[PDB]
Amino acid sequence: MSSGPRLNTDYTSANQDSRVQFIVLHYTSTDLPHSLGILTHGGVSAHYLIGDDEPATVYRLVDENRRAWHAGVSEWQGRTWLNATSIGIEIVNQGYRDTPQGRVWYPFSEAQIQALIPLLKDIAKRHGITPDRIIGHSDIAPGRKVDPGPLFPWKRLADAGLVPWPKPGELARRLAELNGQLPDVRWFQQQLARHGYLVPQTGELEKDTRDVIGAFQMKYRPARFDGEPDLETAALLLAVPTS
Amino acid sequence: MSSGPRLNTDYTSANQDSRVQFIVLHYTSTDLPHSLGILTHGGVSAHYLIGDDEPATVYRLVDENRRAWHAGVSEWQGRTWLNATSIGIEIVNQGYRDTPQGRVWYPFSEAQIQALIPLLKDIAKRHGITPDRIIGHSDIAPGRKVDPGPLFPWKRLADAGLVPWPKPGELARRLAELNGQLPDVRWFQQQLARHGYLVPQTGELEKDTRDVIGAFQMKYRPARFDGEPDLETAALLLAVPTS
Ligand SMILES: C[C@@H](N)C(=O)N[C@H](CCC(=O)N[C@@H](CCC[C@@H](N)C(=O)O)C(=O)N[C@H](C)C(=O)O)C(=O)O
Ligand SMILES: C[C@@H](N)C(=O)N[C@H](CCC(=O)N[C@@H](CCC[C@@H](N)C(=O)O)C(=O)N[C@H](C)C(=O)O)C(=O)O
Ligand SMILES: [Zn+2]
Ligand SMILES: [Zn+2]
Repeated sequence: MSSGPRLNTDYTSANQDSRVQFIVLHYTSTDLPHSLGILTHGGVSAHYLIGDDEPATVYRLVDENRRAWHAGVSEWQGRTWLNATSIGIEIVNQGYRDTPQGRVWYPFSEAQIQALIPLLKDIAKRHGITPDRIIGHSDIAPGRKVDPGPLFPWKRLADAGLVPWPKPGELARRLAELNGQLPDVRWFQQQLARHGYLVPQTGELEKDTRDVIGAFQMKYRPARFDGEPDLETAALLLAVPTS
Repeated sequence: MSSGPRLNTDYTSANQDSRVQFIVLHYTSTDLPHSLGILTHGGVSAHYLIGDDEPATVYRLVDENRRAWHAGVSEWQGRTWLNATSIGIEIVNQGYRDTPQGRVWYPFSEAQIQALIPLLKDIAKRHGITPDRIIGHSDIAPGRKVDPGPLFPWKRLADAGLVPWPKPGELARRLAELNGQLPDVRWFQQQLARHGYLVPQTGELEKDTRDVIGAFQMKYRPARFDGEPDLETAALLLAVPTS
């Protein structure tokens, strides 16, 4: 009658979707109570935490409509600073330990994977998230972050239709395509960018490129992820789908 | 026997904020009825539309928790693809017309600005949006987009505390520092990046850099926005505060 702003809400647009475009997977590197302490009072956070109990409890720590602080400096498919456009999922797991013999990793329990798969399907359906956008911290921050690490069972997620994975026989077919001929470093950089990685395009194999090759290997060829180009890695860069 | 994944909600994180980090201003380039139409079923959308009536009606077309399709290819402060992390506000305004004497824009009405300022204060308070992140389409897509254009009254927003603006006397302080010496093009590029613009760092004044210099000029020095470096523009790059 009439002061205040008083919006007109009679019209709504058909052309809109979710602010959440990506799901990022992490491990905690620590025990469950400590993990909860860090994720609730320690300047980082995530939307979901998956415990190490059986069945594996799923804790909601941040509402999906809020920005949790899990991705940091990050890029996927040209999208930077992913916190604002992602859901973060943390899994209780020791990560790695450095030993005088070398760096060791700790496996994930079957109960955690059985909690994770239905959680991911639910999130992906509600937000329209495609398999190529369900990724690891290591994919979005190569070299800087190595979670969820070489023991994370990506193939179990792929079996459930949640992440890309070579179809049966494809790795062999692409290896046959290359026919012993290792592509140059620029080609590897081009392929990695196509899959979504931030990578240099200098044609030179420096640490910043090695780290990205290594992140891709840690996910798809975890037997060796030193970032050295080889035929098997080239073949995977061709065989791994982008959908 | 389940209605979805079971969640434990016993705990909540102190480390979270809004997914909305930016507000982007546009004009429609068309009249009220077609603005409403296009922004509700024409393949694009925005959260708010400000009409050209008196007083000006504000329409909410997309809920703030949803992604509207207004920014397109975009970058601010290193954040790309800004739709997911922005609120878009469109203002009914014809934009510009081309004439042999040059491009001519249409002014905004008093009623529109009087509606816009309290809307911006409300959104900024609720989402914690800082003044440096209330920007124009031209800022995030320099060259490609020129809205809200040279007639948009930025200083009025600045007087309301919504956008950065030089303190009185600071432009004069900076003009004096420069002492009649025009910094080189690379210096212009470095300053523009600091302000948040996507800009080359080549030291060369080619179209891509000129378009960015011009976007900055269009906002702070709209008398001339041809993208040519000059002492006034240098002084503004120093005098306009970060944040
Ligand atoms: C979740 C946990 N395993 C983890 O520690 N992740 C961190 C996340 C850190 C993060 O996202 N931290 C937030 C707040 C940073 C606060 C302050 N240190 C700052 O730089 O402003 C952030 O990076 N937010 C930025 C600003 C953003 O998303 O835009 C990492 O990748 O490094
Ligand atoms: C709102 C209006 N002023 C406008 O025309 N803006 C457009 C951008 C529209 C926009 O953001 N458009 C979306 C894609 C919409 C998809 C639609 N074309 C369809 O599939 O039917 C986009 O760029 N989204 C990108 C991908 C993103 O934000 O990630 C511009 O800057 O050029
Ligand atoms: Zn992580
Ligand atoms: Zn626009």
